[PDB]
Amino acid sequence: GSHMTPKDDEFYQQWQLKYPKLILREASSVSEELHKEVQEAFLTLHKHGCLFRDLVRIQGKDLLTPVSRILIGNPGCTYKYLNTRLFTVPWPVKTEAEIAAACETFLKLNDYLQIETIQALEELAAKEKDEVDIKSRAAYNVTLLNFMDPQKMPYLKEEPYFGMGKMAVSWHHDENLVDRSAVAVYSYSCEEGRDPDIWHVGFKISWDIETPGLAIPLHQGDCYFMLDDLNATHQHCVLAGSQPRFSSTHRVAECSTGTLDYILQRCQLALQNVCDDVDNDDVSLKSFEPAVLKQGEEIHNEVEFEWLRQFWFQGNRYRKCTDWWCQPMAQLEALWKKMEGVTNAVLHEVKREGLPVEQRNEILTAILASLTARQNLRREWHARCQSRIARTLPADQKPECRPYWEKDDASMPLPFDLTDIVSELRGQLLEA
Ligand SMILES: O=C(O)c1ccccc1-c1c2ccc(=O)cc-2oc2cc(O)ccc12
Ligand SMILES: O=C(O)CCC(=O)C(=O)O
Ligand SMILES: [Mn+2]
Repeated sequence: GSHMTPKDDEFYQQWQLKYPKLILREASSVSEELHKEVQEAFLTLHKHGCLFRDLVRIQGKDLLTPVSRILIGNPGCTYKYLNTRLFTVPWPVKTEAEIAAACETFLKLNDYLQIETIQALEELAAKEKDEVDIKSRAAYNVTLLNFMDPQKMPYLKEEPYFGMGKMAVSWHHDENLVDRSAVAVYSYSCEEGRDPDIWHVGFKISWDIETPGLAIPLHQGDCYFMLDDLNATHQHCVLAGSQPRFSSTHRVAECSTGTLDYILQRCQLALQNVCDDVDNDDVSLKSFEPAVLKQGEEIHNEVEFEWLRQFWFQGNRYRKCTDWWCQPMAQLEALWKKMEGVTNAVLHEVKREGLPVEQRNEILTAILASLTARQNLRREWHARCQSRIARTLPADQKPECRPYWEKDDASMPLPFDLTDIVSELRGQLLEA
C-alpha cells in the first residue's frame, strides 16, 4: 500500500473526487483572537492537570490511551467509547474561575465550529444536485480534548497498510455519534512520503487497503471536518509529528441513554414498585408481576455498571477540575442501594411458604438473566480493577472498584458475590 500527501499531484484530484465530505479550513480562516483564546485554554487545562490517560478495554485487553484527555460539554451529558463512559466537565450553556473560563472558551469554539459546519453542510447539499437534519447533525454537545507529547513515548506504532509512519492513534471510527452527524476538530501543534515531524490526520475507506490513503498535514490552528456519512464509510488515524499537539474534537454524542436526567428517570421508574412512605432498610414491593420485576433488576444493572462502576473506575479524577458529578453520583449510589434492597425483597418473596411454585418459577424466569449478568459483570469489573496495567500503574494512578463490600458488611443486605444465589435460583427452576 501507498499514500498521498500535498506533495503528490494526484492528492488534489483524489481528495476532490473521493473525499468531498472531508473539509479542511486552515488556520487562516479562523480569527487570531479565537486562536489565542483556545490555545491559552488548552494550556491552563493542561497546567491544572485536567487531562488524563484513560484505562480503556479493547478486544479483551486493558490498555492506557496514548493520549491524555478530558470531556467538556453539556451539563449531565456523557460519551461512551472503548468501553469507558466519559463524564462532561460542564460548559456554560443555559469551580475555579480558570477552568471555568477554559470550558467557556471551548463553548464558543463549539459555536464557531457549529456555524462553519452548517455552512459546509449547506454548500455540500447545493453541490449535490433536511434543513432540520443539517442543524441537528451540527449540534455538537461535547468536545473530547486530546494531548500527546510523542517524545514521551519510547516507541510508536507504525501505520500498517500505507507506510504513513508513526501513529499516535490507530485507525478507527468515532463511535456512538448521532447518525450521519458531523465531527469537527481544532488541531493545535506546538511548532519521500509524509513529513515525519508534522502531525497529520490519515484517511482510508473501510475494508480497503488498495485505494491509497490520504495523509493531511495539520499545522497550528488548522481545522478539519468529517461531514455526513464520512465518519461511517471511512476510517481515520492520527499520525504523530515530532512536537506535542492538542486537539479539540467536537461531536454530536448519541445520548438517548447517556444523560444524568435519563438515568435518574430510570431509577425513579424502578422505585415506583417500592412503597415510598419512608426511606429505611424495610423495603417492601407493590407488585411481583414478572415484567415489573425484570425491569427493576435491569435498571439496577444499568445504574451499577453503566454509571457507578464507570465513574469510580476513573480514580475520582473529577472533583479535581469539577465537583459537578459528585452529588449526582452520591444520589445514584443511594438509589442503587435501595435497589439492592429491592433484589433482597424479591428474593425473600421467592422463599415465602404459600407462594405457589408456578408463580415462584415465573418470578425466577423474569429475574434470572439480570442476576446472571450482574454476577458476570461484577467478575469482569473486579478483573479489570487488577488486570496487569492497573497493577503496574502507580498507587496514585489506580482504578477504584466501587461499589464493593465484604461478606461481614452488615450495612448491605446481599453479598457482592451472587454465585450461590444464582446457583440456587437456577436449581429451583429445574426442580420436579
Ligand atoms: O490508537 C491506539 O493504538 C490505541 C492505543 C491504546 C488504547 C486505545 C487506542 C485506540 C484509540 C484511542 C483513542 C481514541 O479516541 C480512539 C481509539 O481507537 C482505537 C481503535 C482501535 O482499533 C485500536 C486502538 C484504538
Ligand atoms: O485529533 C484528531 O485529529 C482526531 C482525534 C482522534 O483521533 C481521537 O483521539 O478521537
Ligand atoms: Mn478521532
